Amino acid sequence: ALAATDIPGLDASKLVSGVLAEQRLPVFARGLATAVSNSSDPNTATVPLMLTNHANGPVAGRYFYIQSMFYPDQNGNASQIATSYNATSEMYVRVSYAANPSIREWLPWQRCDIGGSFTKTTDGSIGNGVNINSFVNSGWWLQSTSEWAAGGANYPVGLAGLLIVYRAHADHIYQTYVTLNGSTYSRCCYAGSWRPWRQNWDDGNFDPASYLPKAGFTWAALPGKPATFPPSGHNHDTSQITSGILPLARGGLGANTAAGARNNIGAGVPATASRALNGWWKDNDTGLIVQWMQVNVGDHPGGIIDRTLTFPIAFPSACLHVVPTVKEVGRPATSASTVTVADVSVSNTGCVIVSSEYYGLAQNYGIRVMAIGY
Amino acid sequence: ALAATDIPGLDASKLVSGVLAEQRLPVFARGLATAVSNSSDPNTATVPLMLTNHANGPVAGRYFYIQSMFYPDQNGNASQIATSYNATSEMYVRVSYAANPSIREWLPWQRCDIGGSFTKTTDGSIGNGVNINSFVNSGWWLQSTSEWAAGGANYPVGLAGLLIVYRAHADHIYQTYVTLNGSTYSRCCYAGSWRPWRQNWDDGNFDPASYLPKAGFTWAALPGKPATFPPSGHNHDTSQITSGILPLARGGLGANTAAGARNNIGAGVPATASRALNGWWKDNDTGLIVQWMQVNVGDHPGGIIDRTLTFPIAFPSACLHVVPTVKEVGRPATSASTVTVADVSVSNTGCVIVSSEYYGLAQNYGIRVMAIGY
Amino acid sequence: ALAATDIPGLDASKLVSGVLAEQRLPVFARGLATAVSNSSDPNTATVPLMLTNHANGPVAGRYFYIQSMFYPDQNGNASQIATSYNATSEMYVRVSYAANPSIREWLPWQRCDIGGSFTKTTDGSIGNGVNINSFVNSGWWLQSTSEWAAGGANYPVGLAGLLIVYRAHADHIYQTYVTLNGSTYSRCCYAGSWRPWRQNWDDGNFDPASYLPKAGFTWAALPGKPATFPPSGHNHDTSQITSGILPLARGGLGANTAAGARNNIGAGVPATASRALNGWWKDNDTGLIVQWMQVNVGDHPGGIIDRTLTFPIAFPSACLHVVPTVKEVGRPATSASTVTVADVSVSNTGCVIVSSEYYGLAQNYGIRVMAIGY
Ligand SMILES: [Fe+3]
Ligand SMILES: [Mg+2]
Ligand code: NA
Ligand code: NA
Ligand code: NA
Repeated sequence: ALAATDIPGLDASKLVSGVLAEQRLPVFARGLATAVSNSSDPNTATVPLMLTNHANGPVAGRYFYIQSMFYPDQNGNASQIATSYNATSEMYVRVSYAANPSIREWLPWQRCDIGGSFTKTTDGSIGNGVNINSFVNSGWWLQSTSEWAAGGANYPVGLAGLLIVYRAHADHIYQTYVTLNGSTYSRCCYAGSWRPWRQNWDDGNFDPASYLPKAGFTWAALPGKPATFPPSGHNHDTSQITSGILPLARGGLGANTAAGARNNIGAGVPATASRALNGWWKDNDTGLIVQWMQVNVGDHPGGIIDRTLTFPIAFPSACLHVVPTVKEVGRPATSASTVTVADVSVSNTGCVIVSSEYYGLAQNYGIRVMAIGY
Repeated sequence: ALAATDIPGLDASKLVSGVLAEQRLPVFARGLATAVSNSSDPNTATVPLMLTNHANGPVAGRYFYIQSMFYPDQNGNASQIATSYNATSEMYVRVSYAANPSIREWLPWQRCDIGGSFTKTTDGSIGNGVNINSFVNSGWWLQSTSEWAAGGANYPVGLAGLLIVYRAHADHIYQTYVTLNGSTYSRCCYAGSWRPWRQNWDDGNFDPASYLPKAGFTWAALPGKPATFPPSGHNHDTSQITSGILPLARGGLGANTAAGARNNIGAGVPATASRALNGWWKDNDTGLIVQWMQVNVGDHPGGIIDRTLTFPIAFPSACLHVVPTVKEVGRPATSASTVTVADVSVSNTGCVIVSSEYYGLAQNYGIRVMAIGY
Repeated sequence: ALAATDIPGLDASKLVSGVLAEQRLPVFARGLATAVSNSSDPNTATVPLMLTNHANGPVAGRYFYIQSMFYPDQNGNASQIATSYNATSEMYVRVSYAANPSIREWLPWQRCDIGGSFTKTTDGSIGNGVNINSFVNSGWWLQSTSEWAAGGANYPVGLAGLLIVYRAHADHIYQTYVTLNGSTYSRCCYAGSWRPWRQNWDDGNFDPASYLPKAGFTWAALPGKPATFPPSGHNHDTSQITSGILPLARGGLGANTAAGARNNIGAGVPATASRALNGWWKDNDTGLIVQWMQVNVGDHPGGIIDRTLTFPIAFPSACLHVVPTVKEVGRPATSASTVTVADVSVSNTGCVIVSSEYYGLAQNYGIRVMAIGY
């Protein structure tokens, strides 16, 4: 009856068949994270699986399962995958590579689950009465209900929309909001203070067709211009006065005729005359005519003498008066004053003068006559 | 010769050398996902590797390889990594933790491959003839060609650009389009109905410098104004009539001189006169002068008496007529009618009058003379 | 003493206790990536762990640890997880599946680390002096400092902001810049050439209230309109001349009264007259009045006869001259020339004429008188 102590040391090639009970394997080959203490330094890992909250892990204060893959030996270069132990589902990866693989140089852990990314699924649907100032973390959310935007706080407008947040830094937080009608608003939380929502102009809130182009600002295009304009002070030439008759109040004649002009200023026409020895003078205002004339007779023989004298011109209507006097042509014997005259008759053409003497001597007398008529 | 049945049970320490043939290993330590049935529940996993389409996997109806890492034993807390079996290359991670690790509390699967996120590579390049209404899934796509945007359907404009899509919910899908020239449009599919593209105003489609500011709207700034304006009804003062000579047809004199005025209205100048006993009267229209005068002589002694009379003023040209008569200054003895007269000669300065009597008593006569000339 | 060579081939079930020293395990079960050459093709992987830079790995030229999980055997279908060996921390996954699992059909490698995604942490903060043309890779970056944007190159504006980049393709790169005040600019590098930044109009750079609506472009609304306007040429009627007195220089009377007018043109007033046998004539220029009259007497009874004659009108001031002559009414016995006359006295209303005869016969004479005065 052979005992184990009777069996010599064997090479692994002696197991020619069968499958080992998994209890014969080191724990790390069974998926058990129990090979090393649960605070082991993953930087100095030599086992392919551990569970540790060591600070060289990816998240301070948290446990992670850490798988390790090694080359050229378990002290050399390595790749590590860390997966969370509790609280959340997270994965990270890192690597150590060095020319001397034992002098490990670990790169930073890199996140391997989309929990650190902008995801194709939305981060959430926002309810009513929410203050958008609290959305200080990167992501994108839906506001499905305009009333819920209106019922909230710090929405740019009371409309359903899409909120996108970029948290670049605690002091630089950018938010964008796009309404269900396509309008964009943007604001930033700069150094802890939210700046005003900036509103883009779009074809839903501005129409330049309602506003006047500079090219349309012209006199020709101005509507409502009156036909005539109050004139400022200006002068004129008489040639520009084209109708009417200027009255006496304005220094005018009050009429457009010579006779009417004289009548309105009380002026009279000039006189006409023939300045001859047998001449005349006419006042055309009244039509009165005054003529004078003289005739040479000679001696008065005695008794009574009648003579007809013809006026320089005929009186149009009548002779009103005659004034006969005696002229001395010569003084042969006595003066012509010894002859006296008187008018016998008058007509429009002339008169008849009678003469007589009171000395029976010779004379050379003439008859002067002045007449008045119209 | 010994048979295997003669050999007792051996401890693992009996293998002192060599590398086990991998066929001796539990299948999971060889990478074989054959340890359990392919519908096993990963929630109850006790093996480090399985392949299962059980509902508790990450994607309904699909097979996944699921790795499990356990602590403190294979019935306790666990971390799981699921990788796809076919169709796509996907990875998920989850975890179970509990105070009593045997009473597992699984968290939801978290996706690891970037297929679930907005990726730094584009989701694709859009060809010609595509209807953008069909892009209802989150992502971003490239339209490389303006002609293909024009040849498609429901692009905001026929220009190459970038399309970004946010499927926030089946009834809330947001699209943004940025053209190659920087112009942004936005629209939303609300409850399955696409709303109109909203077009932002930018310096590519709007120039405020082309529109008139209110501050530039003034009379002084209005271009195209006329130099003069058609006047409306107004009045004037004579002082504004500054040039020209008003014609008779309008009530004017038709001349700028007093002589020309009289000539144009047919008016004559006024007469002058010296209204004295020995006086004169002149018609300045014709120049005719009439004079009258008297002198006291006294008694007529007899015979023929000559006396010279000097006109008040001298006739400038010639005397045309004289009218002598007799005046009675007094009647000391007899009346002056007994004396008669006649004119002998006449000059420009006066005349000579001859007198005779027919009664021989003492008279006191004078001589009156009236003269006409020019 | 039993020799190992005397021990028969054993089944794995002979190992009833203990844990194998890990040196007994195939290397891949120890986390060692040394089972195959480090250029082995992962498409033909039959071991669960290798390290290779073969072209069929995820990133050309780079080494990756490649884990494999197999079904139904190590030649069949497989899932593979690749993790980086150096330089960066990266993870990838792929799969092979086919109806005949041993004739593999590999799907493309899919990335798992968030390095391939838009992440919820920014890609970096930009310093001063940076040219944004170099940002040709997808991501989002922070410009914290307006001075650093001004001090850089190819920023749209010298303001702090957020830079978002979409590298769709080497020929299609889109950039968006959102300033800390909420203003958005966009540009595109198209086929290797950057195009100008496009500036959106928003309420921070454009206020329509400053610009004039078309509705406000009206004559009534235009400010600064003058009260009066320079008139163009026009004509007038005399009635529009409502004040002033036209002077002689312009063809006017220089006066608004008849008398004044006459004086300014040097004109005289009309004469008046009573054209009767006992009539008168008046020169209203000088006021001189000339009268003529006649009275029939009959016979002269001898002696001295005085007779009063009354002037047709009274001289307003004085009678300056009378001219008496003798008229013949008839010739009964001798002529009226045998009667002579002379004036005795004169008044404003009449005169006294004395008469005598040098015959002693019957006459029928009258007295004519012409008078001058004012
Ligand atoms: Fe005017
Ligand atoms: Mg006159
Ligand atoms: Na005689
Ligand atoms: Na005597
Ligand atoms: Na008698």
